[PDB]
Amino acid sequence: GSFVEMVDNLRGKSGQGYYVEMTVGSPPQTLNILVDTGSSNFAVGAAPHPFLHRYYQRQLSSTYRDLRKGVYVPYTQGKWEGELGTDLVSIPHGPNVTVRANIAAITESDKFFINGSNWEGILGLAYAEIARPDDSLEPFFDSLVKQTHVPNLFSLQLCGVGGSMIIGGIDHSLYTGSLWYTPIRREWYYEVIIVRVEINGQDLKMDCKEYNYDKSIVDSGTTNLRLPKKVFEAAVKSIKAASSTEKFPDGFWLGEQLVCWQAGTTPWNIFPVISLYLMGEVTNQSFRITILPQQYLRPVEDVATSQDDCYKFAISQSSTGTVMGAVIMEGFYVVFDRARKRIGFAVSACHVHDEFRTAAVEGPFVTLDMEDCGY
Ligand SMILES: NC1=N[C@](c2ccnc(C(F)(F)F)c2)(c2ccc(F)c(-c3cncnc3)c2)c2cccc(F)c21
Ligand code: NA
Repeated sequence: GSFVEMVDNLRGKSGQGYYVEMTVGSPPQTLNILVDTGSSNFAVGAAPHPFLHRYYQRQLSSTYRDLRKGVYVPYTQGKWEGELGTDLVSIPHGPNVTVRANIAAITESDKFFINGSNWEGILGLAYAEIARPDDSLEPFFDSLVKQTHVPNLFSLQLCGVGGSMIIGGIDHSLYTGSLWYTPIRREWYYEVIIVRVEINGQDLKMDCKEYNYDKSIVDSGTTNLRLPKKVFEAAVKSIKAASSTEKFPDGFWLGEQLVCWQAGTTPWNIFPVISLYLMGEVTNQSFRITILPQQYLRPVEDVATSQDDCYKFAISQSSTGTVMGAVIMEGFYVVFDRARKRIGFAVSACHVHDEFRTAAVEGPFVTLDMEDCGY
């Protein structure tokens, strides 16, 4: 159960998240579970569904304990409902431990499971404040920490699929260069502060609070980089200007349609780099993470369109603040240092580059003219 044995423990389908193998109950029932830093519930399919390969059968587990409490989770894009209980949980390619944890057994859902995603539940890695029904339902990671000697930290290396989730430590073979830390502003979602945004080195010149309206989070459970309306509109204007040698339909910029090029001819050079400057651990100091088009133009695999390489624009508008989703995390080694209330970023071993540009994590940067960038 060493970090080496944890490397390459994630798999996934593009736009459908990354999952880890887990076991639930006694005797153990193997399930694939999506790793979600944007939620705090451990919620698993517990009844048949057209999109489920398998599901949690509580009647077969002697260690199952019913909490006699229902949970109903309607959210913007769908819903899930279930029953709360506790059971024995393990991660075969994770720490060499078995813990007793809360489990929300999903008995009914709407647009939650995805056809052929290969996962049957979600592991919410964020804090109790956002747990459903309320903050009294201890999240999985909290239980893992309380019950074992596992250090209060985990890291994600998402590769654009596969990757690694390292529990209880930092694996140096997963990144190059330096780890730069940004503070966790509040322990609910993994909330952070963006202090500056540049598109091909050009500052968006907005008050930095706009970038964090009403919060900015790091979410492995969201595919896109999602931006507040004002920021999204300025970003699109700037990307369109940089890429103006080619004109795309409005639907492409809305994520409503694909852009396709003859296989291997994607004009990466016409698309700009996006730099997100994150608040440093010291006053008015920041570092930047740079995103290439290979990260924000998400390939859509489809045998029918395979004479071409087709992409969806993976930057979208949000009315609930910035979401640094999978397209941002890909090619960075992201350290969720809960013990030190900070999130670390470093260039990943599976980072993005072509022969002209490389994703980067760079600093420090100084801004003497700064106000508080948070809401
Ligand atoms: N971050 C999130 N996890 C949720 C979510 C919403 C409500 N409850 C949960 C639960 F069950 F984990 F608590 C998760 C989720 C649910 C189902 C999914 F298929 C996916 C997903 C992830 N990656 C790629 N494609 C789809 C995400 C979800 C839905 C909407 C916005 C979000 F930011 C999230
Ligand atoms: Na991708």
